[PDB]
Amino acid sequence: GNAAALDVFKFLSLQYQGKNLLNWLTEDSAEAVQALSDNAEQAREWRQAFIGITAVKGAPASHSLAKQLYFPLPGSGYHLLAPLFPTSLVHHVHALLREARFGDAAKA
RNA sequence: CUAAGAAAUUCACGGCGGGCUUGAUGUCCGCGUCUACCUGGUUCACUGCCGUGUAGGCAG
Repeated sequence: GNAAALDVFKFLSLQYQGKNLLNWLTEDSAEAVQALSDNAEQAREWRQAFIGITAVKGAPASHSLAKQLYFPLPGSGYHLLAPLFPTSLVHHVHALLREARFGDAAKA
């Protein structure tokens, strides 16, 4: 999203910490609204916003700058495959690599 | 029907200042190298003559 949206994403990630409010932003009414200090209708509208932000909310489409390669079928036509950059996977491999390269274990 | 398909890096520049590397030294004892072979495989594509001839042959 936009970087101003990433500010609200950091706020939501900070709200997830400490209590069980990361899974309890949606699944709670009294403990959520009493801490939020809003009306019950406003609390329901706020819970719907977090439920929508957790969901995808994207129409299925690709772009012209993406890859969309052809794979051949066994004795048949072809299929289009649009490969997506795995971001969580490289973040995990990057965490493992920066752990292996530097730590008190690695430096020791 | 290829993580497909596309692309201008680039302009300019002072690295130089100077210097003692020295003294000293035991390489050394000992040793069985042997046995057996066809340089020819056409291996010297030569030398001279008749013929104007490079054309063609001759003689050793």
